[PDB]
Amino acid sequence: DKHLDTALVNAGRRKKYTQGSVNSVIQRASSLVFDTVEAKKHATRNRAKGELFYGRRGTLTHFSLQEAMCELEGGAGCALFPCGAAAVANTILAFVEQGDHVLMTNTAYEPSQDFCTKILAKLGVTTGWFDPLIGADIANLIQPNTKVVFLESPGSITMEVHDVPAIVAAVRRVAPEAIIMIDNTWAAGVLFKALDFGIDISIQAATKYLIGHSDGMIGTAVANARCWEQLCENAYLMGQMIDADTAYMTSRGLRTLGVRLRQHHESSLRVAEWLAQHPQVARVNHPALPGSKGHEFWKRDFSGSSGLFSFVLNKRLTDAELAAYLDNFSLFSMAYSWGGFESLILANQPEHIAAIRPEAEVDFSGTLIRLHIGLENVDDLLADLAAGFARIV
Amino acid sequence: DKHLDTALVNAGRRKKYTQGSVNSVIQRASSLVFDTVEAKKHATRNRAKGELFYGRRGTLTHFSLQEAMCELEGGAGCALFPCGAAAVANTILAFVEQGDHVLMTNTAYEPSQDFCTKILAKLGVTTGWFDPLIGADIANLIQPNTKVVFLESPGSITMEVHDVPAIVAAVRRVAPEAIIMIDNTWAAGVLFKALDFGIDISIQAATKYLIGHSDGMIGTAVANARCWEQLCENAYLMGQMIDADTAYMTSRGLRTLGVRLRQHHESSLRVAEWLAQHPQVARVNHPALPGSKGHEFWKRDFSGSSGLFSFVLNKRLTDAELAAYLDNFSLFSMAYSWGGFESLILANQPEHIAAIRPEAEVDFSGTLIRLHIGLENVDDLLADLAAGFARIV
Amino acid sequence: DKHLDTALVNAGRRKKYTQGSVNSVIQRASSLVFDTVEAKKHATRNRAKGELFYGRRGTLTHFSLQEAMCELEGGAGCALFPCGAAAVANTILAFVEQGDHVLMTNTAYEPSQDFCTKILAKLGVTTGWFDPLIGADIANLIQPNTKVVFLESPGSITMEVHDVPAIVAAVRRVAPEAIIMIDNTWAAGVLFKALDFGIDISIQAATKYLIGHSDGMIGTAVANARCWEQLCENAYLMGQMIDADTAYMTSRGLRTLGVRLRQHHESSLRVAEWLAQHPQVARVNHPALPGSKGHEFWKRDFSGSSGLFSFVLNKRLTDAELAAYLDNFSLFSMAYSWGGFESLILANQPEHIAAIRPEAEVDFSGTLIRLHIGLENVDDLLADLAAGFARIV
Amino acid sequence: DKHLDTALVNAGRRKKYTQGSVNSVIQRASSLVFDTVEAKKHATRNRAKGELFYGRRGTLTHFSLQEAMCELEGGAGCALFPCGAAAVANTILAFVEQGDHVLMTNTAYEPSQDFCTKILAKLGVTTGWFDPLIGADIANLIQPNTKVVFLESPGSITMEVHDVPAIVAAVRRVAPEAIIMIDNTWAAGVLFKALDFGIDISIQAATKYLIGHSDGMIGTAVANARCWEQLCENAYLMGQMIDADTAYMTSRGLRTLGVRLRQHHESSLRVAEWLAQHPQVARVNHPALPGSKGHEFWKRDFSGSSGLFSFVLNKRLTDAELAAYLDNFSLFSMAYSWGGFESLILANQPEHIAAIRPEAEVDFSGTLIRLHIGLENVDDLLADLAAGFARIV
Ligand SMILES: *Cc1c(COP(=O)(O)O)cnc(C)c1O
Ligand SMILES: *Cc1c(COP(=O)(O)O)cnc(C)c1O
Ligand SMILES: *Cc1c(COP(=O)(O)O)cnc(C)c1O
Ligand SMILES: *Cc1c(COP(=O)(O)O)cnc(C)c1O
Repeated sequence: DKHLDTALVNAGRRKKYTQGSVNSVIQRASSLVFDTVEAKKHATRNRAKGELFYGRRGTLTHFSLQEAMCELEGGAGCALFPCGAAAVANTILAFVEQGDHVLMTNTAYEPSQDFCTKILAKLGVTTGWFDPLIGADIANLIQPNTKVVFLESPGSITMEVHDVPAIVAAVRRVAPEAIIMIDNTWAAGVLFKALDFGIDISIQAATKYLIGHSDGMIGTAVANARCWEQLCENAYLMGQMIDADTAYMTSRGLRTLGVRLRQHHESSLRVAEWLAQHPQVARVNHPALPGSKGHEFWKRDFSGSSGLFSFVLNKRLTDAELAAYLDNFSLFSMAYSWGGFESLILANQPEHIAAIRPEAEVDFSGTLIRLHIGLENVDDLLADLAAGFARIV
Repeated sequence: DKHLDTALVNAGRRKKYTQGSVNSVIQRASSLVFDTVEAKKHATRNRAKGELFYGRRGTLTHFSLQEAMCELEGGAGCALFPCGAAAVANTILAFVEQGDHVLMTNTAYEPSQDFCTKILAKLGVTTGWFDPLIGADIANLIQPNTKVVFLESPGSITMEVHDVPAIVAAVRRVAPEAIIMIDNTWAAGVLFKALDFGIDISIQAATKYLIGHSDGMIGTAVANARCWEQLCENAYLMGQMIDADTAYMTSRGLRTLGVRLRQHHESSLRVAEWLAQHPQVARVNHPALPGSKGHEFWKRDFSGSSGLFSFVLNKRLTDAELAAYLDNFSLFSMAYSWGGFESLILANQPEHIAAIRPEAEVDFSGTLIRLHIGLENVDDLLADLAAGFARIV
Repeated sequence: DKHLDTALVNAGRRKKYTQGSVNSVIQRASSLVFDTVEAKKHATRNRAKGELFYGRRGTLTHFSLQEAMCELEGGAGCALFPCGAAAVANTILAFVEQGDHVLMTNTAYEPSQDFCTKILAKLGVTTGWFDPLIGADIANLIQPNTKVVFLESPGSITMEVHDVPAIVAAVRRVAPEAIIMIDNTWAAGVLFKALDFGIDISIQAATKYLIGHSDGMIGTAVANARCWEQLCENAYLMGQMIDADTAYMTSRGLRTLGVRLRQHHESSLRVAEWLAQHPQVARVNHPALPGSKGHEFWKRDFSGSSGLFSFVLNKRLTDAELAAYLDNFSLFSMAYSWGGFESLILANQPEHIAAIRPEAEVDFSGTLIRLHIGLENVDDLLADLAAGFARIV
Repeated sequence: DKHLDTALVNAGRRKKYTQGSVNSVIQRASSLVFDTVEAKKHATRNRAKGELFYGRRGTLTHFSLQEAMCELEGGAGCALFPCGAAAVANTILAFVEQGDHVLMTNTAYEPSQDFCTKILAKLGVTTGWFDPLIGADIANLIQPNTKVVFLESPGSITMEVHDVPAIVAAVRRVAPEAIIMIDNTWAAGVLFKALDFGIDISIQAATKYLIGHSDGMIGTAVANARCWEQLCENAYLMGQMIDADTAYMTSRGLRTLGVRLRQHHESSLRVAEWLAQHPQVARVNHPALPGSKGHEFWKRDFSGSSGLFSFVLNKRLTDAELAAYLDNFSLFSMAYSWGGFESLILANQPEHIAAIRPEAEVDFSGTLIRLHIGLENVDDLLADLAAGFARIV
């Protein structure tokens, strides 16, 4: 959108929430006071509709964020969660019952898989898997009991991009009433407009790019009108909420999301292009890089890139080589999470990736390195990476 | 304990968390940085044991609170949640599988009931009910599939106190492996030492007295050694956590919990004694008041009282009488939640209470008024209540 | 007042600030938005009168605290500062110019003295000193150019209590238009109602008991109608303000100030009475203890005590004894500040105190110990002190 | 510098402050605990050198920000203040005494001027004024008692850029030991490396671009080695500090300062170039625009631009036209401050500016419009300005 940046600056900022400041007020509250019985009745009737009722439903600060998220992702409502993993687990749980079946991409975030295999399984809900590029063939995996189809594009760690139009079309042909979900964290909800593709719910670890500074955790799930009420009421029955201050900080992160993502795109594509020419690199998994799995879909369906990608080295590094490589970076830091201002580096052994690719086998044998490209000078990052290569040459 | 106040002041405050200040540092984080591969391996091995690993597991701020809660309630570990309702729902969920049965007091908090009837039911887990005074007779309700027995003493709104020794003994005679849980919010975890009575897990809406100021929401669940790992790992698979700042504010609330509770006890018992003599009052439900349901158990099993209690008026007030009464209080405010510094008032119609007392019928027909007695001058509160009575005489 | 606890719970909490919650909202702002030119003009006219104008003047959060402090201390306005030392320095500075003279108690807080001797002096403002028990004889020290009379009752460290009625009556006889100020931190502004005694400005380190938890730092100055505009505008010209969050935490602290102070009073008076009987104690300096300097004025003029006081040992400790004593306490900690939930201990040799008693000597030769008595169980604190005495006997 | 973005991401982030997280911990404290007498002595000796001593000196959070600011601005120390106006007032005050003279640019921020004329003057410190383009001719205004030369480049509102090399060389010829200060807020301390030009102290309203989101208020002053101790100790005697949380939020703001400033530069230069072509615009005052006063010094001496500038309309608006223009913008808002993510607009008549140009007249007669260009899509901002022009044509 030629207006995305204006939208990011303004989303959620209504006078009833800001009360004269630029940002929403921070309203910290469990108790919300009813001046009269009539006010209490009105609040009770509208307790899920943005009238102050009880802190577990939200205060003005949450309502402001919810409105911002619905504007930006084009949904009827936005559920809030203590983190991304809580958003995934509780959004799925909100729509499954015993005897149901979940069809999930085998490139899904590992905690999302483990929720399915270790929590859903014991509650009489089964989970099947599909390859991220299955396209229309996903119709062959839809079972009569399949209630949820769970997408994640690009995939975790390995970055494969779905053909969402093909998947959604097939799904709607066989099971039109299915709930289609996507973990849209990589796109920060704004580089891939999931609800415009017929997906029902767009889930985010707002922890990542929305917070944008590695110092807050929160999950969001923006649902279309069809699914909102079931998502909202079942998530609430599980007590799912976020504190008002983190909600404020997520709204605040939105304001710089455009300038941040443009830099992450520029810098990470430059690094990926360099890696793709490098003699010590076997493969580069960057959706914006020509040749990456699902790249043509990224070009067609996304409006940009973020800064997280991965590449495969020429060999499965030993523990000793991993230390010489990873321990001595000057700018990249080893840590989980991503989407912040700093660059991060992590290693995944191929066998370990195989272990979180259910009913599939990986097609590489070198150590996989996942990079988050932050806001540092890109030439300094390249020098850091080159020093890393020299330590394992 | 003659040392409870010293314990409250000091619990959780170790140098590794406070780093020279009186209170723990606030460490806001998703990304936790591993300086070396060996540090990452050590953190991974100990990722549930208080080594910094990932923000979803906690930072130093969470670890400090967890240690404080385990010291005060005598547990092996403490799981953290976005609110009390999340603690209840996810602690139960952590121990049930399809085909299991939950036995819950029919005086349980309404959201706890609704979690059971609207979430568990659809996942192949059934829920039966028991009267809060069932004592040893609870053995007759234990089914072969009963995995969880859920206590709440005193009960929500109506304040009936369990005979926990009798309940636990019966349960251990019939189903020793059962998971016995209690919602110990009213006692703030410290006026009733649940794990000392053979209960497995003590759950709190820390939102209430631990936060103590009506401006933060958080749930806790402190488990014995038998149950800790299952609670911890399954809650984590559901993404359950609290933000670091609210964890800091819960630790901070602990420091004044003793002085606060002593005032709430004194003031509320005085109000209850006055109400018990009042011609417009049919019943007073205060566990510390002679004559209240389960009072003798409160005297035997609790080390004090908090400030929440209820009473029954002589009549079922109409909507109009409810407004004349509730709208014109000067000091009491109408709001949900409790456990703060201010006094609160809410009305519950008898028919409404009947509706949240499954497989039971209430034994009163007047409107029930629930009072939270805060830190105001008690004589001013009495004058406010007297003015209320005059408006409906 | 028989309503002070009700006032503490309710002060500053108007709907325009709370907007539905129990506590005021936290409005973080520099920019405050004017919808129209007319709105901008109105805000400009009322920029010192609680209309949103610019964050340096305050937001809703500051206005709420300002109203609370004016209600509790009975003033026309309350200026806010980054800490207590800033409140003292800038409140004095607001009322002086080259050629003026300040008359200050020689028991004033050491940073207050240093502000006078190291900042004011080179700006052409002289400072004279008086003994805290001077009473009516202060009239003899008033010079033609005396502009400010600065009180601190009880005094720092040595705890001498002024005869404020005698001092004020004498000042008003000679210099009726003098600006009489007090550092009222020990009373937390509520145990001694300074403005009711004819003092013009009551200054506090809200850092201490108002915050109550040893984390936030903030200064306040509550002025009568005669002095408010000059205080407000001149402090504003020095850019003095506090952040919105600390202002929120100060308002929040007020709510438990009554229950906290009653415990600090009860426990510190007990400790003082015990020390007074102890053979290793030469003197106890506690305003509430009979025999302490100015005790009779404390009993007449205050409505209670806080928890800070000092005592003099029966000997001068050697450096080895100071370490053996101080290094090995179990519950008392060595730190500056006070007014929190935990107990603190510091030591000073007589000549250290003499060096901060301008134009005076000290009347003791033993080591002085300053104690802050927190919220721990008092018998535990007594055992800690007894163990310390045994280490130096 | 080709490393400025890497420096912004990493400045101040040492392990002793971050303790495992990406950002520094937030250590809220007044009291800082000494485990032993020897530890207390060590902290005392190093109380201005980054050892924990007392919260008025700072905690780990402040130390981290101080180190970041010294690295980025190339100074020996950084003093912290509650807002920019406090930093200006207290940094000047730290270096003057009765009989001294201050020489200030007549384009200085109005509160800075008012501090000089309304506070300093009655303390025996005189202030003289100079035109911002005076250059080497400032030598003729240096008096025997001139102690401080105060620069502000670009100037407030009218944006004139000094020739700092010429000014500094002239001052050093006549008064080599003068204290040369600059309010470097517009450059955010990084677009103009003041200390590299021989300026002694670089002051900022960190409120503006460092915070970057219009919420926090904070002042900073970075001094060279010659001036640091006097600045530090005299600001400390006035109690000047910032709260730990705002210090954290300032460090956090640094991380996105590069990506934000590049957008503000690009967008504001585009708007300025467009306004310069517009028939309703008489003049554009933007340091980066050719023809603007001192533009050539901006191009030589700065490494970029921020987003604040002004322009002069082709006529003097009537009051009716001012309302029609200002009241009806869709994206630009009327508010004070700047440096955030959103665009702002204010107006001043020529005589308003003349009244804050001491000893000078203004050289324009049209209404002056000050714009802050935020992060919105620039074509949307242009359309908003075009619609405004149509309302007054
Ligand atoms: C990081 C991650 C999550 C987890 O969110 P948390 O806030 O860390 O619980 C979920 N989905 C994806 C794609 C992620 O990368
Ligand atoms: C208030 C309440 C809860 C709910 O906790 P929230 O933090 O409000 O979700 C749970 N149990 C009891 C007994 C309660 O009163
Ligand atoms: C604490 C103290 C101060 C200074 O307050 P800070 O907030 O630490 O700057 C002022 N007066 C008294 C009496 C104090 O004890
Ligand atoms: C904003 C402003 C200041 C004052 O800063 P505050 O934080 O608002 O007190 C100082 N100098 C300049 C140039 C300013 O624009």
